[PDB]
Amino acid sequence: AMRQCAIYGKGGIGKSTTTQNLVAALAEMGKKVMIVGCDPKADSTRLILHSKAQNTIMEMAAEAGTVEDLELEDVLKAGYGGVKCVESGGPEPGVGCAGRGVITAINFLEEEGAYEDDLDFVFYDVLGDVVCGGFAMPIRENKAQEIYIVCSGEMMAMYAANNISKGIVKYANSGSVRLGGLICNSRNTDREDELIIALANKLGTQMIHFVPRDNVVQRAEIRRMTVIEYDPKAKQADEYRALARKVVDNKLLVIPNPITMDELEELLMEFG
Amino acid sequence: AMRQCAIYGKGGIGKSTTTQNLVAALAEMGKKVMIVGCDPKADSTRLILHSKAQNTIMEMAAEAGTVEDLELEDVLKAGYGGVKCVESGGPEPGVGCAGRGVITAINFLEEEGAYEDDLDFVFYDVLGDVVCGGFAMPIRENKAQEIYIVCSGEMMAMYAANNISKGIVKYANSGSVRLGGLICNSRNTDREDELIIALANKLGTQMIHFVPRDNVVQRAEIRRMTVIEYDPKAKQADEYRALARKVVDNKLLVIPNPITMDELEELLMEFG
Ligand SMILES: Nc1ncnc2c1ncn2[C@@H]1O[C@H](COP(=O)(O)OP(=O)(O)O)[C@@H](O)[C@H]1O
Ligand SMILES: Nc1ncnc2c1ncn2[C@@H]1O[C@H](COP(=O)(O)OP(=O)(O)O)[C@@H](O)[C@H]1O
Ligand SMILES: [Mg+2]
Ligand SMILES: [Mg+2]
Repeated sequence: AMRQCAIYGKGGIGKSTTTQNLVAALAEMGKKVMIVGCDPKADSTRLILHSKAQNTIMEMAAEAGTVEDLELEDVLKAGYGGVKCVESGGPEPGVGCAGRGVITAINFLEEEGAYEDDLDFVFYDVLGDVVCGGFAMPIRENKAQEIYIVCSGEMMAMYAANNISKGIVKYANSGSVRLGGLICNSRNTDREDELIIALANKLGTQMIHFVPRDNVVQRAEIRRMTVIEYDPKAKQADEYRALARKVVDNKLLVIPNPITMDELEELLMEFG
Repeated sequence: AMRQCAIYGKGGIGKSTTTQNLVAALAEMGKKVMIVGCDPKADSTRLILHSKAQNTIMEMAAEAGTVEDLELEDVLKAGYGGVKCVESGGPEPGVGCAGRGVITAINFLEEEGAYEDDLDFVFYDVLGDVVCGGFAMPIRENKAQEIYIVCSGEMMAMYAANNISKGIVKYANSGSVRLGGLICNSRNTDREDELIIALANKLGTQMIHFVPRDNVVQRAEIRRMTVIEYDPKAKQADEYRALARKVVDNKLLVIPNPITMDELEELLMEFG
């Protein structure tokens, strides 16, 4: 068995930083993990690979002719801790559906046997500002059973969490996609942990971890590394280790209860 | 003649707040303006209408039967300063293309004669995290000749500005869509104005205004108003009046020069 997890959230909220650090901590623990980038920015694996980014399946298929001319060993790359990494890519802005590459990538990985038995986890890093096309496919097509949403006390980030939850509810009659929890990626604001706990309770889930805002993240990323690799003694490294432990141990996977805009505004008013 | 302007940028960056305050200042000046919401959040007109939000063309067409059973007077609503307001709407998350409502709305407004002669400005408030489907239509179909991008020193916000610029370049052979400028919506960080000026110069455009971070915005929005209406003496009100003056006077409309990720990272490193 392997656990298939997807990380969703609004742009810039910390999906790729949180996912790569979480995965590095899992690898440090002895888990075998694959990361599948499903965001057109295509930098979801750079901290594992010590790289600028990673060439995408869409790009490589075009240079090779067809996706069938690609071999899995050409596309998957291993980095820190043996973590395996792949990027979907997507069409250029203004041309075709921004999520089309996700569909091509996941189908390629399935057919080519990337989901081999001794993997323990797969993480999809998915754009969540819209829930449609290839960005909805992990939910619609039952690819990621456990959704974790990165958010913050920012109104827009909480709105995005509610919108992703509505997409999970829409496909609850088929497959087994469920909400696993919220991850608060702090803006360094007072009572922010309590605010995201309250939001999670209203949705029917939990805040799995509160990730502090810490400048060591930027110092690690300037050097193309996770904090786990860059400074294993950092306080922030222990934060990602705690998040990883709680993801491993999590057993609460729910069909969420989306809230109204009045409820969301009341949350923000109350917690000041 | 009327000037057709579209405001793009990443989610949560300040498109709707900046657009509604800019438009209120234009109305205070004596201009006749229409706002067309092109973001599924559908709260792009609430500060003009003193409202929770606005019912969308997609919603109203469904309750009425077809979009042809709607009359323009049923859909357009006037608020502060006589500003006319309409919301496109969009499908629920996980269902169909998130931008589909934009196409329906703009076509409805054109056919029903909303673009009547004594309008001076139309502003489209457009989601910019992806540039595809209905969100690309204002560019692809030559609906907004002047694009203004709201951004900040946030890496993701600058990436979004570069991605929108790539979409403008893609359709430069047809129509007349051009980049009009960047609007910096401050995160209260040092040298941020200089950073966005430098980005604008690299793209070939200009920073049209630096909007400060000011808590009066939240106090006005809790009361469902623009700062222009809520406190006409506020320093922030004069900021939006300066932005409005510069938009009116702007004559620089360019085909932008998108930059590479290395250039974008070098900008951030340099300005610290
Ligand atoms: N806990 C944190 N502390 C400090 N900086 C962070 C933290 N999480 C993310 N960042 C920074 O925020 C920016 C955006 O994070 P990223 O993971 O790229 O967002 P997304 O993938 O959701 O667009 C990056 O520059 C990253 O270094
Ligand atoms: N200059 C500013 N100062 C203070 N708060 C702001 C400013 N601009 C925007 N905001 C706040 O930022 C949040 C997001 O702005 P909004 O216009 O809704 O973003 P978008 O439409 O781009 O998603 C809102 O709560 C708004 O009140
Ligand atoms: Mg990312
Ligand atoms: Mg908005």
